[PDB]
Amino acid sequence: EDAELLVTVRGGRLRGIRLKTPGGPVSAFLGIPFAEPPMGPRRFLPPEPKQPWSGVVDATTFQSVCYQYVDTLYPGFEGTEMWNPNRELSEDCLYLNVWTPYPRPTSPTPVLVWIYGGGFYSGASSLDVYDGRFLVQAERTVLVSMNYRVGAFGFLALPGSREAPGNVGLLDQRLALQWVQENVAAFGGDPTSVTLFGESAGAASVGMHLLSPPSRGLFHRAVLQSGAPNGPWATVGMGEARRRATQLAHLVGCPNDTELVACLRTRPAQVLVNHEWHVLPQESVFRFSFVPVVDGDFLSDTPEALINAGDFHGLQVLVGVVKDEGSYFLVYGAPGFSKDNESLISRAEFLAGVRVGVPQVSDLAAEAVVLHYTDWLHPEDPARLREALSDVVGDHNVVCPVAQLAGRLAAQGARVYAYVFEHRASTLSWPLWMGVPHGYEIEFIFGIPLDPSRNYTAEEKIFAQRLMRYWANFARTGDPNEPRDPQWPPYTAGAQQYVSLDLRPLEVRRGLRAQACAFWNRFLPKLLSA
Amino acid sequence: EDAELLVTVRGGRLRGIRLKTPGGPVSAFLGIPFAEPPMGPRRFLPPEPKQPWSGVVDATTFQSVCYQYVDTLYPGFEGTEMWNPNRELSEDCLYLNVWTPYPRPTSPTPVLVWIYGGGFYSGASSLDVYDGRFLVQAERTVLVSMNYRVGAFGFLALPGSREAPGNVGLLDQRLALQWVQENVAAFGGDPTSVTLFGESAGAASVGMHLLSPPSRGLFHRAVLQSGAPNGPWATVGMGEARRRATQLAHLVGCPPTGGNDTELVACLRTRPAQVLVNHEWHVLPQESVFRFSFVPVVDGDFLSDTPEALINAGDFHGLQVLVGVVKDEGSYFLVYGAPGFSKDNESLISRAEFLAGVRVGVPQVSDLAAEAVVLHYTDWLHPEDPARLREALSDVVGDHNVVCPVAQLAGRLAAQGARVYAYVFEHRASTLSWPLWMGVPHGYEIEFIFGIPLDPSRNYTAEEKIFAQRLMRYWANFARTGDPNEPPKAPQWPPYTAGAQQYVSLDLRPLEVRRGLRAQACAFWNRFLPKLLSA
Ligand SMILES: *[C@@H]1O[C@H](CO[C@@H]2O[C@@H](C)[C@@H](O)[C@@H](O)[C@@H]2O)[C@@H](O[C@@H]2O[C@H](CO)[C@@H](O)[C@H](O)[C@H]2NC(C)=O)[C@H](O)[C@H]1NC(C)=O
Ligand SMILES: *[C@@H]1O[C@H](CO[C@@H]2O[C@@H](C)[C@@H](O)[C@@H](O)[C@@H]2O)[C@@H](O[C@@H]2O[C@H](CO)[C@@H](O)[C@H](O)[C@H]2NC(C)=O)[C@H](O)[C@H]1NC(C)=O
Ligand SMILES: C/C=C1\[C@H]2C=C(C)C[C@]1(N)c1ccc(=O)[nH]c1C2
Ligand SMILES: C/C=C1\[C@H]2C=C(C)C[C@]1(N)c1ccc(=O)[nH]c1C2
Ligand SMILES: *[C@@H]1O[C@H](CO)[C@@H](O)[C@H](O)[C@H]1NC(C)=O
Repeated sequence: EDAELLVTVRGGRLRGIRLKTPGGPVSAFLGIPFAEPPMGPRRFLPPEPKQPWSGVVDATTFQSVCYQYVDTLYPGFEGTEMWNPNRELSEDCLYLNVWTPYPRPTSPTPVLVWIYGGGFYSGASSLDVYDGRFLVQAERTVLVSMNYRVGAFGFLALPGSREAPGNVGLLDQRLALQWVQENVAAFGGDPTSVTLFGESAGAASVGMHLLSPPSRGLFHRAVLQSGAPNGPWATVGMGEARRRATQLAHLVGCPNDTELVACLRTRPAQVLVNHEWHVLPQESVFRFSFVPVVDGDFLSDTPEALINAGDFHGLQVLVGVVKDEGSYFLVYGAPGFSKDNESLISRAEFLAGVRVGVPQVSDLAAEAVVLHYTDWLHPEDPARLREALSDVVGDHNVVCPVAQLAGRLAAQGARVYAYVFEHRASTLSWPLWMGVPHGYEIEFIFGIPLDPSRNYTAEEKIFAQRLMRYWANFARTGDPNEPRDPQWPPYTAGAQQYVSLDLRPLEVRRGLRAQACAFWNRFLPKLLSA
Repeated sequence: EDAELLVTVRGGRLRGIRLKTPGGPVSAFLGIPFAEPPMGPRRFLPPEPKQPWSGVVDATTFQSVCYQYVDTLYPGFEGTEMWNPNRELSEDCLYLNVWTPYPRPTSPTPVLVWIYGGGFYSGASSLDVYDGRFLVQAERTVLVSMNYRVGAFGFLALPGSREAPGNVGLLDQRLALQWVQENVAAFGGDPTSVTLFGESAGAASVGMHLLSPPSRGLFHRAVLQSGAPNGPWATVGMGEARRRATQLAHLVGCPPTGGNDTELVACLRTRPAQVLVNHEWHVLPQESVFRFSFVPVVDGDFLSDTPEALINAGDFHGLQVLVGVVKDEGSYFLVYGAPGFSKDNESLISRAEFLAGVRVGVPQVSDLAAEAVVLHYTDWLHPEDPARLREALSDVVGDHNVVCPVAQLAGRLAAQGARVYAYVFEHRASTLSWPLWMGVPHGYEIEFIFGIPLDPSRNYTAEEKIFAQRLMRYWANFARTGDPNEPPKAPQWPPYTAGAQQYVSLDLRPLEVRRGLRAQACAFWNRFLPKLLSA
């Protein structure tokens, strides 16, 4: 019996598994329960702490994936399938995973906590691209990742009601962070050095923990990759959440909040999932049905409001974006777009595309978008129209909300580092026109290129090692920089400096799409208020 | 008596004068009466045709400048005083000038008609920079220029009333054009080949003659230099013209506000000219630059609808137009009110001065509209750089008032039947007295078009004399053929169209073809901003 793979936590005893990497072994504890199964009467409710167990919990394999929609846009295509559930779906899904060096650290080790981010409707800690073994081995941190409820199960809200208060998937995350505070020391982790990192909806999640005081005491540093809590997709108003929840009930044969939720509770999980997309108010891309709601509780105000009012002295943040944030989303509803052609669209498609990529705004607001994103010397060139609509969706949804967050945080006391990730993976299965799409820096951060059975280049492995070092440096010291030899400067509202991350050495540049983001962040809100 | 200097027009006999020019003699008939003097009871009224006369009228020197405000911003400074009256002020000013080759052409010769344009408030055909002798000598055309009423005397309007119907200054221009039709043949001119050209308010005037059917039959081609009838300064609505007229009257004691229109106008008619002028600038709704108190009014008469509407509804087949701007349309205007600006320093302004200047340069729009201007003209990587801010405010004023109105006109005309040629004038005269930061300001292509550098008493470089000859050739070629191109191996000037949007750079180097008249900027002013003002 291997003693390194036996751990006792507050709830009881666990048995882990030894994992191999090209650099040596790692200890892994997978499928550790942190909450009571949120089933039956517990669907839509805040998570309850896992009651203590007797015996030894088998923690050698990933647990079930939280019930969610399965992407069938391109059946059998790696580009979409790598994000789909790779374990059975279940509402009994509140488990987390701990990876630690082998043998276990005998002294307090810095902790990284990963939050996955498929638009709050999808994701799992078990996805191959989130394999913690390489980061933990190379950088000697403790890595934790958790499953949290998504879609209706995590975010359906009838605001004010006790039966479906909203944001429960976020509370799942907070519970797991509490679990980390109380139990990570048993693995060698240092609960006084916990860095949150997340991508997309996971990045929005991290930002939300920053702005919610009960969570703020559970970690120390934050990394937000291609996502921000002030994103136009990341929250929904009380009224619109109530309407979406109400339409879901109607669509599945249910009728008073109590009676409505009770009837929803009798429905099979899959039935809810089958009608998830139908509650959106219009055809769109980069919009999701069930997301965090501003209700006065978890978020006492809108993320924008909470951001502007915040004192962020003592906070270090790492934020950044990929080179082509918008491209991926275009194939899910923008007219003329497909991974299977050049997607060289026409002006008319571009214009219809703008209403899809910027849904629910006035005709005037749309016209303003078209003004800023048209090259009036080349108003009808298909290649430029393709690039421009990608820019619209990417700026509006990701780049500009991240830039706004970064600027406010920097100006209000936080030390901020910003990056643009510009490397297109040699193994990327998406077409060349998509460039470096959303989500495709993650495999480098997790050091997936070090996996021998995969086809990455020697250069790419070295690059992955650089990135793991930046991320782990940040977790350890709040500063990604290595000892001097080209330096990564902090981002500030004025100088707006960030670095490019690719195969070349760090290059320092200015402005996260400053011209475009002035529009989304300064002008467009004024317009919409009148 | 010299037979070349004697001419009989419908109204009676004329005696002219023989002018020396560096390249030979020209006949000039200066100060020909074309209307009865708009004096006393005729103030604010449409012009009456000049009654025939017995004997010989001496047309041998320029007549009076129409009563107007005199620029006192920089007393003594050549850059401003070159535009100031160089004859006595008088309401007796309805005189035109004709220059013809010596000896008088044997066969009918194409005619250029010049219209000056100091914002509808100033200007005169007598200005040194409008001397027609050099054009006529170089290119053997006939040149005509006229004085027309400016300021209140030309454009004060109480819409609806017979006593001050508005647009009488434009009626002055039209009467002169009618005169050209009836009389220019007597000077050897061809009434079937008349090309109008004007700069600033003159350009806008030319545009209005294009959009007003009774004027449209009096000419065949048009040249609009740094102005357009659709500019935000060039017309005013009926209600705003009434408000301005009424406040002027009120400021000078009429009546002893509003009331009977006939009575209010009768009271205004008893006021000395200079009294009206002293209060001209006071009727503007806010502090501004590039805004003028009394301008053409959309009356439903001379202009049946807004120039924008008329341009859009127009069929312009069989029309040739030459349009253009200088390199720095906005700079001249900034020293007349934009905080931080002066000809006497670098005008390196602060961000706060920039924001304030935006409201001066784009007066009377919503805060939201102003915010939109700030958005498009701020460089968000250098939002506070003084030099960039100075240039940005210049571009705001130039784009909003000149470049974008001209581009909109040019695009609509081309798409609706007209052959259009477009230019940007990029030479800064060696003799320019304005500071270097102003670049090539509004109005500074004129001296080259008229061939002023050929004047021996002036100190232009030899290159500039070559340049002037080139421009005079383009202008006259256009007058003659409707096409500025030489009727060889010289680079060609292509038509401007809505799609390719091609134009030429006019400077000391040969023609260079380019695309887009500030296209990104002008999409904001011409396509977006109006949608914002509605909603
Ligand atoms: C590129 O493809 C899009 C998407 O269409 C799908 O993918 C293609 C590879 C092919 O399998 C199509 O038949 C698929 O429907 C094309 O946009 C569609 O065009 C069809 C007509 O062929 C039209 O009925 C649909 O409405 C369009 N779908 C969308 C997403 O708008 C597009 O024409 C292709 N562009 C090219 C040819 O460059
Ligand atoms: C540049 O000049 C402007 C205009 O001021 C005038 O011109 C100067 C050359 C100098 O001769 C001044 O005395 C003139 O009054 C300056 O702006 C003015 O600043 C003063 C107070 O300092 C103020 O009373 C005026 O209202 C201002 N005028 C305007 C139109 O803003 C400006 O400060 C000068 N820039 C410099 C020196 O950097
Ligand atoms: C590019 C693929 C993506 C990214 C964003 C979203 C919103 C959905 C997605 N399929 C997905 C699904 C699950 C997940 O964990 N991350 C992501 C990231
Ligand atoms: C650059 C100087 C100008 C230009 C525009 C205006 C409006 C006034 C001005 N002083 C002026 C005055 C009289 C005139 O005939 N033209 C002009 C052109
Ligand atoms: C205005 O006053 C005059 C002066 O007597 C008068 O003749 C005229 O009819 C009046 N017009 C109107 C419309 O009141």
